[PDB]
Amino acid sequence: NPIGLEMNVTTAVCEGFNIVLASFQALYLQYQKHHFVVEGSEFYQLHEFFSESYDEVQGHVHEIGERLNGLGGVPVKLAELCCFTPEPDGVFSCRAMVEHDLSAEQEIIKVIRRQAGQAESLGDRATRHLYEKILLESEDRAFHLSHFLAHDS
Amino acid sequence: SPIQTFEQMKDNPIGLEMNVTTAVCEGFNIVLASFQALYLQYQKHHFVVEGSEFYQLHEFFSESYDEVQGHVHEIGERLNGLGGVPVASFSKLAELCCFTPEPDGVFSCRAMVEHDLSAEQEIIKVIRRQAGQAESLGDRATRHLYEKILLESEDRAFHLSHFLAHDSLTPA
Amino acid sequence: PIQTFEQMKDNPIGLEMNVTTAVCEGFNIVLASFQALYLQYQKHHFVVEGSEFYQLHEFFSESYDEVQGHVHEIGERLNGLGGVPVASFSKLAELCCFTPEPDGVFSCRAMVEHDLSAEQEIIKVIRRQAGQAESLGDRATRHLYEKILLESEDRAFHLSHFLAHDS
Amino acid sequence: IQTFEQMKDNPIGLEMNVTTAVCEGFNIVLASFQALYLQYQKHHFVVEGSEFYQLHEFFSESYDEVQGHVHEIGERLNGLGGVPVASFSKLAELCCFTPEPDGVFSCRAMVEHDLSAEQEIIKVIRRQAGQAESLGDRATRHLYEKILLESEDRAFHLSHFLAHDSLTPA
Amino acid sequence: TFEQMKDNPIGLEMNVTTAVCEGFNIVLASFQALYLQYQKHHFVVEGSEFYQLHEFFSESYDEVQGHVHEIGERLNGLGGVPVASFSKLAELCCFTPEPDGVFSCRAMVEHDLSAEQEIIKVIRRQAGQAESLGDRATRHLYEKILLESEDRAFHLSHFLAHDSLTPA
Amino acid sequence: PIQTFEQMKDNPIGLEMNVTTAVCEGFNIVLASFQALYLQYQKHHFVVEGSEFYQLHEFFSESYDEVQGHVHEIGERLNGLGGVPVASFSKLAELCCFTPEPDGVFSCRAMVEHDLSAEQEIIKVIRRQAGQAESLGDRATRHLYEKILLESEDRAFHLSHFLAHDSLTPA
Amino acid sequence: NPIGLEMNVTTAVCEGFNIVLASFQALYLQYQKHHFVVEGSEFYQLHEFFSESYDEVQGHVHEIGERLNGLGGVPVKLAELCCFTPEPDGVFSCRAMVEHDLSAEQEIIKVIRRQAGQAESLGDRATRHLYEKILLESEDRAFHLSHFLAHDS
Amino acid sequence: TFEQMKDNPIGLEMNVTTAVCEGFNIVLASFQALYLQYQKHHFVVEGSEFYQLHEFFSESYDEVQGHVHEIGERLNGLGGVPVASFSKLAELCCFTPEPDGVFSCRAMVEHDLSAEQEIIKVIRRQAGQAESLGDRATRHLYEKILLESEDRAFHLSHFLAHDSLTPA
Amino acid sequence: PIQTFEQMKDNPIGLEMNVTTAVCEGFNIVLASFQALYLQYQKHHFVVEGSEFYQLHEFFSESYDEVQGHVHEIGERLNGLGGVPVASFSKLAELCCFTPEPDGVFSCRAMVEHDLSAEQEIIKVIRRQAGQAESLGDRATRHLYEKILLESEDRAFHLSHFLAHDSLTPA
Amino acid sequence: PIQTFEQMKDNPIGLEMNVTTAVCEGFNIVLASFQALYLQYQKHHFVVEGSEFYQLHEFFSESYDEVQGHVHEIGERLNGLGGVPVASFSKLAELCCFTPEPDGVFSCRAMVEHDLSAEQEIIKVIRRQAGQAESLGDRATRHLYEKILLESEDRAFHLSHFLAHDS
Amino acid sequence: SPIQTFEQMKDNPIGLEMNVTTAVCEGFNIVLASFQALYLQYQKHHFVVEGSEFYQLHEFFSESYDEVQGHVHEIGERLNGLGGVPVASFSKLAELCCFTPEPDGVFSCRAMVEHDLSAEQEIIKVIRRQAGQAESLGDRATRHLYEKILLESEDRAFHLSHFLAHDSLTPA
Amino acid sequence: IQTFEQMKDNPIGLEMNVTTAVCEGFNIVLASFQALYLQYQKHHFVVEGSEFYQLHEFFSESYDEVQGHVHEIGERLNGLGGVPVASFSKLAELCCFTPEPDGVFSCRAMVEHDLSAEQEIIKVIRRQAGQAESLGDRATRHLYEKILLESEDRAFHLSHFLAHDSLTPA
Ligand SMILES: [Fe+3]
Ligand SMILES: [Fe+3]
Ligand SMILES: [Fe+3]
Ligand SMILES: [Fe+3]
Ligand SMILES: [Fe+3]
Ligand SMILES: [Fe+3]
Ligand SMILES: [Fe+3]
Ligand SMILES: [Fe+3]
Ligand SMILES: [Fe+3]
Ligand SMILES: [Fe+3]
Ligand SMILES: [Fe+3]
Ligand SMILES: [Fe+3]
Ligand SMILES: [Fe+3]
Ligand SMILES: [Fe+3]
Ligand SMILES: [Fe+3]
Ligand SMILES: [Fe+3]
Ligand SMILES: [Fe+3]
Ligand SMILES: [Fe+3]
Ligand SMILES: [Fe+3]
Ligand SMILES: [Fe+3]
Ligand SMILES: [Fe+3]
Ligand SMILES: [Fe+3]
Ligand SMILES: [Fe+3]
Ligand SMILES: [Fe+3]
Ligand SMILES: [Zn+2]
Ligand SMILES: [Zn+2]
Ligand SMILES: [Zn+2]
Ligand SMILES: [Zn+2]
Ligand SMILES: [Zn+2]
Ligand SMILES: [Zn+2]
Ligand SMILES: [Zn+2]
Ligand SMILES: [Zn+2]
Ligand SMILES: [Zn+2]
Ligand SMILES: [Zn+2]
Ligand SMILES: [Zn+2]
Ligand SMILES: [Zn+2]
Ligand SMILES: [Zn+2]
Ligand SMILES: [Zn+2]
Ligand SMILES: [Zn+2]
Ligand SMILES: [Zn+2]
Ligand SMILES: [Zn+2]
Ligand SMILES: [Zn+2]
Ligand SMILES: [Zn+2]
Ligand SMILES: [Zn+2]
Ligand SMILES: [Zn+2]
Ligand SMILES: [Zn+2]
Repeated sequence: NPIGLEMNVTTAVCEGFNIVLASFQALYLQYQKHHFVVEGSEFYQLHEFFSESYDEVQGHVHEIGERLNGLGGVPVKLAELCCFTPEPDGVFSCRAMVEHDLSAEQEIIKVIRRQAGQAESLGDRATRHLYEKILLESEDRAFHLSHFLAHDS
Repeated sequence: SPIQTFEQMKDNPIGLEMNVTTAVCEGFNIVLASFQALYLQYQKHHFVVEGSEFYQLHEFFSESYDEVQGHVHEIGERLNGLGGVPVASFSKLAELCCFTPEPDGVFSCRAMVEHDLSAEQEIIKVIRRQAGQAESLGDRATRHLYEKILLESEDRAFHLSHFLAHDSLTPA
Repeated sequence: PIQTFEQMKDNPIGLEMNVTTAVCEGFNIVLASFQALYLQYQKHHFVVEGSEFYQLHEFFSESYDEVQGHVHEIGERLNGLGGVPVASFSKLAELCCFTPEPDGVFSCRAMVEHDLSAEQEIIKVIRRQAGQAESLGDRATRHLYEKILLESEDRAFHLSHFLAHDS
Repeated sequence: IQTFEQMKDNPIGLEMNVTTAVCEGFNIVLASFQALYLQYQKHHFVVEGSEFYQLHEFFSESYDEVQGHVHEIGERLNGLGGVPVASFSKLAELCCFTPEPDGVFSCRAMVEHDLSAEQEIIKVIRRQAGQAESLGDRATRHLYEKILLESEDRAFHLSHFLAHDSLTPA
Repeated sequence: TFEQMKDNPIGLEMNVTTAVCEGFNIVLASFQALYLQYQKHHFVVEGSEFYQLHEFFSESYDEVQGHVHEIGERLNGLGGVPVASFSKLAELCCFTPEPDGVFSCRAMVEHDLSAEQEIIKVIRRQAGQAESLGDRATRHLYEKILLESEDRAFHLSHFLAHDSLTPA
Repeated sequence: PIQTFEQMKDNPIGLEMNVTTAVCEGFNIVLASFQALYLQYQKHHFVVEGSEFYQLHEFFSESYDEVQGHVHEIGERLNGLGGVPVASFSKLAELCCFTPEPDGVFSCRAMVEHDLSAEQEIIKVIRRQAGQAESLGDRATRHLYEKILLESEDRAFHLSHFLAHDSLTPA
Repeated sequence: NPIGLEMNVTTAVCEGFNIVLASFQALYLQYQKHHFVVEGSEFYQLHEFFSESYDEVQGHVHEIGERLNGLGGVPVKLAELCCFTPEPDGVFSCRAMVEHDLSAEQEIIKVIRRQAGQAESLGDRATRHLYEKILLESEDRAFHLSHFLAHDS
Repeated sequence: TFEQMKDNPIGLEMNVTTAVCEGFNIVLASFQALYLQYQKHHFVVEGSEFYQLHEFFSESYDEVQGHVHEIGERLNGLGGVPVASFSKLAELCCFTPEPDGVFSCRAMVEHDLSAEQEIIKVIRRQAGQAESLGDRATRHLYEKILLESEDRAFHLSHFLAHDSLTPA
Repeated sequence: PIQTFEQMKDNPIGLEMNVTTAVCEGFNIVLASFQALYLQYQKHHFVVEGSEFYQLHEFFSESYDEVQGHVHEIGERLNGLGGVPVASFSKLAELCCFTPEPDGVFSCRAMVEHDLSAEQEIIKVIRRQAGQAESLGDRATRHLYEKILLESEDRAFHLSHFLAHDSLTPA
Repeated sequence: PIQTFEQMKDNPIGLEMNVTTAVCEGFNIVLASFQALYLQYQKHHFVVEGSEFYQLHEFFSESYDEVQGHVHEIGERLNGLGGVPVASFSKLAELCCFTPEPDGVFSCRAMVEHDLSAEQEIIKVIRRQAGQAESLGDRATRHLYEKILLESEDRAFHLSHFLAHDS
Repeated sequence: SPIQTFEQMKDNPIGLEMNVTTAVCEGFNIVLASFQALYLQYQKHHFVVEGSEFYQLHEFFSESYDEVQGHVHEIGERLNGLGGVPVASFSKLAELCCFTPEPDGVFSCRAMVEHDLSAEQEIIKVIRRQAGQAESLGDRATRHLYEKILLESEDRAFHLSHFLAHDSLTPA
Repeated sequence: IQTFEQMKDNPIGLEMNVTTAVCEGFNIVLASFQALYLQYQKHHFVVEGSEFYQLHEFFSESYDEVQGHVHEIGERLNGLGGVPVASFSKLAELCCFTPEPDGVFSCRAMVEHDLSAEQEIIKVIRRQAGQAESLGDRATRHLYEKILLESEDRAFHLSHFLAHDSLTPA
């Protein structure tokens, strides 16, 4: 390790980095599928939102991956280590599309929080910090999805 | 310690006289107050709208509060230029408001579109009367600025009325 | 009147006059169709309203800009080949591929369907004229036709999504 | 729903007494500007000769300017509650000037034709802007004066295109 | 309505969302007052150095509006309601806004500095609260706003320093 | 000279020379005033110094290019309306509405005051010419005149703001 | 189908669209992993190249996907329908990284060519055309990889 | 070396790569000659309409250089060697370049038009060849270059038309 | 006037007033010539018309803003070197190196030729002042003078190119 | 000399003078270190050559620009808190975290290793000063420290890849 | 039909005389020819380089052929301005070339870097002698343009020499 | 490999007779400009007062200008085959002027200090540019004249910053 962190903590943080990376990759490809297949009266809204969300989540991926390899691990079984349940096959309701996306982001929020706690416990600040950086934007995306799901028109 | 208290103006560096800069200045203050209230309302709507069309309303409300903030900015800069004092207190900003601001709380998307629409209309009438005043009194620049603010705020009210039409790709 | 809308003139790229005449009256057919579709999209941008009025406002406007691009392409290529593009209202109306929507405000539903029908009737002539231009050996024209066709098909796709029964 | 004769209410506080007049003036102006847009586009397409590049680019820039004019006037027109003209029947009926017949004409000829169209659209615009002022609608009078400014500029540039001067000696 | 909270899509309990959303509302109200004041100062500033203060006040009220918008979006997302009317924005504002009327540029800079200081205190404390209840993203947003607010205070103090090219 | 100065020719937009003569005379005098104002603002961008040297450096530059943009608008429209714009040194000298600053460097305050006075008398000339153009039915001239008026009134605002007896220093 | 193509050909082209989409997705994620994990003396070169290549290949993906859903199918088993062999786990030689990438792009080139032939046979031009559009750039990427693999310095 | 071919990373046989790479070399040589000529014309053009031809010649030689670079990169990728020296670039060029010296603008436009026409013929034919041997990407690149070359010829012919604002 | 024209003051870069006086005189005359050239190019952007109206429209505009950029460089450097730049109408009139075009619209060819002659005599003045600045050891003045020379020589090239007896028409 | 490099002055944000003094001499330590590292990266950009000389030319240059950003941040924050930043060569040299590379051209290998060692010695002080500033309640300073630290760690990562044994 | 044959000039619209514009013009033609050859060589190198560092050489060669093309452009525009005729034939472009162009074929990366380097050097000496000539004869602008072309081409040769140094992170 | 005394060969065709001299002049100029960059940066950091914003932004823009100067001169210096100065020992030894001592000084004082530094760096630049001309190296003489132009401009602007004039009356 080339930053002075003990092996102890680098393994433990790369562990969670691969969990969140697999989950974020699943989220990215599912948002991509949604961007592809949405139709209906509000489709355009969703058409853009999904495209703005996957372009967002992959960002997460890359820097996790870039810093994951940085700490001495190997970035990602993408099916094994993913924290949430991926979308089944076929095109669903647009409403269930955003419901699935909602819950996926919620569970990745949770594991990101736990990993930030672990990184803080053992004295590696930057990882905790970056987890917080992603956490704010993913919470924001959850806000916007639930706004999509509100019973109003 | 104030050097130019609210209801006390001075001179203007343009060559106008105070038979009409005073009139145009407190005609400006009304529109400034109501436009500030409308900007705050559009910002709250940007914040809290939800539902089927919520993305459309989100972005439209941000666009519109930026437009009205630009109106506020130029009205205030010109008002200070001609010798007036702009309103800033919540007290007077609530007093001089030409329309009734929306009460606090989340409304249905339709309800806030209606509130916004008639707020716009009631500011449009103030603006037209003040443009007529500025024309009668020989102040060209104020009437002309009023007229272009008028044009694009009428455009804003057009788009607002368009969101309220009873039509859609849905069966409703 | 130096040249009129039936006299065909030579081309500076080395094509024979038969393929010139054929490809160019096809050009003018689908250009008149594209201009009619452009103006339909434009006034639809003007008159659309309702719950989803922002989405369609944007979509209509982008569509009439892209069809304007198509029209400039076909017109420049058409004169370059030695023809003369259509511009009169009467001729334009006549050679339009589809029946334009009658003036007056229609429902947003009906407007979307009018646009999608106009685009499919234009896609028909584009496919056909592409087959033609390929048979006559006009490769650059065929290539142009293919581009215009693909993005017209994509517009048909986004119309198809606008009219789906969901939410 | 609404056809090209019946009018809808306006959400701005203007009376249909004024709306009807300003929107029919608007429709005349829109038909005129659409005819000029098509003419300038054809001119960009078919122009050729020694000064071909100048006229190519000038024709294209002015057709996009008049295009902008039609979007502006059309969106305002709909705002008042009227219905804009679109099909070729009523665009030919309601057009201010006589459009150029089909076929590629001389450089001189179609520059002059554009001057003709611009001049008489200017006539309509100015006097119906006076009308708009009389009706108490300031916003459309202002919009009219901006459009009149830009079209008078276009007429100036065409006017200079057809001046009797050149670097080619007399 | 006001004085009410709905649910949450990120998994925080209402014990934490109510408490942090009240502080968002307070900070948003004071930031809106500071935005209006910075705008008034950009309008009415004049004198020897008036262009400096012109540009600084404009920059500052746009930064403050950015803070306001981020806090408002996050506040509604957390299930609260942002304040918008003048009555509660005057009530809940942590500092006393400048009374109406034109003040001299120096007094304007002093008012802005002390307003920034009080809002900094409120921000620090609500950030501490947010940290104790386990809301880390709120905490992070508060700290970003706090850093840039502290720099705004730095620049105001620099404007207030007793030094010049003039022998004053 | 194929078209002599004071010889106005036909316009291609349908105005009559009774209005074009007057509005081109007005255009030429405000053009001369603005061409002198451009050079004075530019001279101030050159020679200004002092404790507030930076602010007025950039203010004078921005004002001189605003004034010279006014110049292009007025000149292009004027020649569009048959007339000929002023370009001769003596001509502008003649037709300057204000007195240009005498030569040499002055105190920055005196320079701001000179610029303000030049602005203000151009204000008066512009308003009188706008009234003229309105009465004679030339709407576009009056409209351009109006936004020239708006931005130059803003410039005069900023100048007098420079002139206020206030500062972070004692005064 | 909303463009006038018979069901006959739409099914047949969506078939190959999912093959090439799964292959391109595997290629994209593998180029991403390479962008993550490359080290050595020339790493920077590869560091950027991989990032410029995956951003490229995903482009392919999206428009395939956007037009796939367009023809009436459902876009993507990503492991099942992929035409080439994905990378095994761990960080390999940088040379074998680009060798694996080389062969992956070669085989997707081949199936793209066959799908273009099929689309041409049955009269749908735009698909054949788009396959050609992607084919040129993927051939170019193969050129650049083999250039990376040349025995010279 | 010249007159040699190596392997291929995209799976075409040398029966097709040799044959299409020879035509790439021919088209690249003629395009380099046309680029040099358009540049010389941009340099030496003068007269009544000289600014039009100035800008057109510059635009045209940059378009032709784009064609040259795309063909060269694809040619090396296919396993061939691009031509670069003056001897073989003068040999393999399909048209006769303009002799040295300044010509009148009209003769320059005529030379450029006929050069574009001959290169169009060569391009069409090598595109047909490429199609028959199953090289589709080469075919597509050739057709793009052909479309924009045909438009260059269109604009040259427009410059050569007998019409003007002058009564000439 | 706190600093009178023809009264040069101390420079903060270490030159002696023997060289600054001469180079500021030269700067002022080339500044006056370029300030007249800017106005003449601008007048040509205004009043030009004909069959080649478009080309010279944009050429005259680009040339006048190039010339006025020369003006800013020269003026800022001049006041940096103690002197004061010319701004008075009569002053520029005096110190114009060429004869400005008489008033009224001329044929476009005559206007191009007037601009070319103005350019050429500014060429001569610039070269003489560059030799002066070099002999007296002022390298930066001479260097700026040299690129002014380069771009104005390019402008003269383009003007004479306009003047060639050649076209797609018969001549 | 109004204020000198030991007199500390009040802060306008409401912090107590103890945390001011502590956080600000930490600021000056790591700012002097950052400036030394910046100049080392700059002359390495100057003097690097070899087979991979383009990669390193670019990397060195981007690194000395990013460290310049760090230095501006720390200096502005440091004066704002009430301290005075270091600028003299003697003081800068003394308070530099690491031993700067001695003048003269070194191998690209050795230069990369010198830079990576300087960055690790600076990361040490950044981590430590972040812990400090957090203990004293200076939250904005701690946040700044965290940003600077993370991207310094990323630079250490790209150095680590430059020195790997591959190809 | 040529109106100004290669070795036949005319007048220059600047006020120079033909004792030195002729000299500077065919001094310009040499550098134009060699710079055109170098641009073609750099383009071929952009095309055909491969190997360990091939990305670096790829982009560097494109950068450098753009730089030398800019040199060619300004030399040619100024040459036509002062009354000369620019070289364009392959015949004369090969004749007047100051250095020997690389023979056709793919070389090792090192070999083409060496060819490029010494081509640059041999053009640098031509450029310096021509700058001295232009200075002696009183043509300032040509010498100054020569000097800035000189500066950035010396920079190009610096970077070239840097690629050739016997150093690297590899054990070689 | 190469230390700060021995010189390497240049690939441009200049002789070490010239290279040694121009590179030691270069190193003097580089040390001077690095000292001025650090000074301008400190000035941007610690400036305050009534005109604080002016000097803030001016100091920062000029420190980036002198920064550009050091990149330019350093890359050319290495090009000749010399070795650039970097550590604080030789930057303090070889610097043209006396750097400002530590601590925040008056506005007047450090504007004047910057004027001092600029003036004497101008001295060095001009006479050693004359030297560069005598040696037959035209490119570095040209580069020197551009840097001299920009630094004389900076000296002008500082000079005007300290003029005895203000809108605050006397
Ligand atoms: Fe690693
Ligand atoms: Fe799992
Ligand atoms: Fe005021
Ligand atoms: Fe009220
Ligand atoms: Fe034709
Ligand atoms: Fe029909
Ligand atoms: Fe309507
Ligand atoms: Fe009619
Ligand atoms: Fe909510
Ligand atoms: Fe309160
Ligand atoms: Fe005229
Ligand atoms: Fe007078
Ligand atoms: Fe579908
Ligand atoms: Fe498989
Ligand atoms: Fe190869
Ligand atoms: Fe041949
Ligand atoms: Fe001075
Ligand atoms: Fe004279
Ligand atoms: Fe301080
Ligand atoms: Fe130390
Ligand atoms: Fe010539
Ligand atoms: Fe030779
Ligand atoms: Fe070296
Ligand atoms: Fe020393
Ligand atoms: Zn990366
Ligand atoms: Zn949002
Ligand atoms: Zn403002
Ligand atoms: Zn709209
Ligand atoms: Zn076109
Ligand atoms: Zn889409
Ligand atoms: Zn064209
Ligand atoms: Zn619109
Ligand atoms: Zn938002
Ligand atoms: Zn103009
Ligand atoms: Zn014009
Ligand atoms: Zn998409
Ligand atoms: Zn490449
Ligand atoms: Zn390339
Ligand atoms: Zn300046
Ligand atoms: Zn300046
Ligand atoms: Zn470099
Ligand atoms: Zn700063
Ligand atoms: Zn990286
Ligand atoms: Zn050129
Ligand atoms: Zn700052
Ligand atoms: Zn560099």
